[PDB]
Amino acid sequence: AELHLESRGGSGTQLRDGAKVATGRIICREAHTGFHVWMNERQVDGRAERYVVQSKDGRHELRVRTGGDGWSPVKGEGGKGVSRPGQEEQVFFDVMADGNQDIAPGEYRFSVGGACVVPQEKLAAALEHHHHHH
Amino acid sequence: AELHLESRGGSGTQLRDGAKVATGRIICREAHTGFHVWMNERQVDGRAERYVVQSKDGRHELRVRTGGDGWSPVKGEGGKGVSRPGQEEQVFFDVMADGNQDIAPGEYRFSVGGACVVPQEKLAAALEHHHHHH
Ligand SMILES: [Cl-]
Repeated sequence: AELHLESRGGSGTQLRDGAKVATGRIICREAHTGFHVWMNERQVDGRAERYVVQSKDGRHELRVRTGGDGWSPVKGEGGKGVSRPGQEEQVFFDVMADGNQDIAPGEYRFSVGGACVVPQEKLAAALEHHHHHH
Repeated sequence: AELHLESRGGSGTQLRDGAKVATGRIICREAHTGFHVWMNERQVDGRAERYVVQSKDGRHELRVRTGGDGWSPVKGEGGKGVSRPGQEEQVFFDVMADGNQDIAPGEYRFSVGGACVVPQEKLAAALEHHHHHH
C-alpha cells in the first residue's frame, strides 16, 4: 500500500469550496477489496473526513476535506477519512478546501494516511478426522 | 474460528463420485466476510480442492474433494481447498469421494484446516505534504 500526492491551487486568492489543494492516489499490490484514506489532522464538528490543518508556524488554519469519486465518509465510532470499494490497483482522491475561505499566506503542512483492505485469515485448530469406512 | 466434522455413511464399498464421506461446519464468531476450508493432505493434479488420503492398514488410498453448495476452489499459486463468501456465523461443507472408487473397509484419516476471512487494513507509509499559499 502506497500513497502519492501532488500539489494544486496555492495562489494568494480566495479558495472556493471544493478547490483541490492536493490530488492523490493510493496504490495496492496485494488482492484487496477496497481502500481507505484519511488525514492525520484534527477533525472538525464530529466529522470523519472534514479537517482543519495548520500552517508551518502553527498560527493559521485552513479547513479541508478528503473525497472524490466513489469515496464515502467512514461511519461509526473512531471513523476517519473516507473509504471506497474496489479490487483495482489504484484509485484517486483529492484534498479539497471545505467551504469558501480566505486564508493567511504561508506554508501549510499536513499528513495523509491510507490503507488497502486486504483479506486475512484467522485459522481454526486443524482437525484430524479418523473416518471409519465400513 | 472452529471446525467440526462428522462422518457420513453409504450403501457399500463403491463410493461413487460426489458421495459424502463427511460433512463439516466452520464457525466464525468474529466479524468476517467469508470462509476457507482445506485439507492438510496431498493434493491431486495441481487442483486446490482435490486430495488423496491414507488408510491406517492395508495400504489403501481414498481420493476426496472439499466442496458443497456455495464453495469454490481457491484460485492462485499455493491455493488450498475452497472458499465461500458470507458474514453468517457458520456454514457447512462436504468431503466427497473424488471419482468413482472401490474402497476397502478401514480407517482413513485426514486433516482438515479452516479459517475465517477477516478484512484488515494494510497501511501505507503516511505522507507529509506542504501547500504553499501566497
Ligand atoms: Cl460538501
